[PDB]
Amino acid sequence: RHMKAYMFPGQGSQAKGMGRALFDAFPALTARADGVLGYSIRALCQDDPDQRLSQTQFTQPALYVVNALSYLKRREEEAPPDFLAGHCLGEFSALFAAGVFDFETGLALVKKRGELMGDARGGGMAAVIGLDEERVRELLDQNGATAVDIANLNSPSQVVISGAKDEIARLQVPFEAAGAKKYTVLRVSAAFHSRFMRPAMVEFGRFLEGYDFAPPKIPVISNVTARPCKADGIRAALSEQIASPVRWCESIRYLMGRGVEEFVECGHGIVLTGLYAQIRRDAQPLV
Ligand SMILES: *CC(=O)NCCNC(=O)CCNC(=O)[C@H](O)C(C)(C)COP(*)(=O)O
Repeated sequence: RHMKAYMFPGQGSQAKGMGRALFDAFPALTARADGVLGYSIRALCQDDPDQRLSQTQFTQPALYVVNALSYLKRREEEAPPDFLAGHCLGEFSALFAAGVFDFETGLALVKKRGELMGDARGGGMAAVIGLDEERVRELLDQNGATAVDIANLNSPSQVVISGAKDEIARLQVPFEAAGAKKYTVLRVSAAFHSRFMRPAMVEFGRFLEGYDFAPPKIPVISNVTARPCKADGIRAALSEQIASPVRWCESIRYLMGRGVEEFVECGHGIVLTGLYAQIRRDAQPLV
């Protein structure tokens, strides 16, 4: 028994085949998911018909389901974590785990979230390796890209930028020329976690008015503030998260400052495990 945090992945971590043993182990919750969604979560995750997993309207419920079942499996065999943190979409899984809403309610929110984000066009995003936050901001401004945002601050050397599709394409060469060790235009049609998501944020906040949320029973480290979610204004903060940078790196350093000894990724893949290792390594001098 150690102080621990669970970390839940978001968009970009999904894969064809995710969740297989989990669906078999949780037939009853799989059925309830299928009832909220109106289609088979298992078929979506295991057969990826029409590569729907890459389409945000479907990606989001897919991640929610596999994350939530990964959580409940884990909870069969161990005590609950001391802290919770969800990366991007995964913030919904942390809130579920914290009892802010129940399984199916959260699934309903994510379904709506995915439909709203699915209507966004004209946007793009790129992952950049090798440049810190400050250097990224200065290169954006120096290239005239004032309407491009830093969407994810993932680790000391990994950020994700987010803005108009043509602008993200055209920034590649200049970032490469200025030292970006890698620059990859992502297969998204929206500028997620940028100010351009304001329309989605406002509509989402309106949609959330019809829901009631409980204060978290276990602290959830917000993507927006890098600090525990407050016991209220949770609806406001979840809507804001859509259009705000994801302060992941700082969230993780916070949890380490708070005494966390063990960091466990719940959900498909090793995206957050790898980021955690980068963050921890950067704080630890080599021998
Ligand atoms: C969290 C968020 O805003 N999600 C939607 C945007 N992100 C993606 O679509 C995934 C972009 N890819 C990455 O940031 C990196 O490739 C990973 C997944 C962090 C893995 O590291 P790598 O390939 O070095």
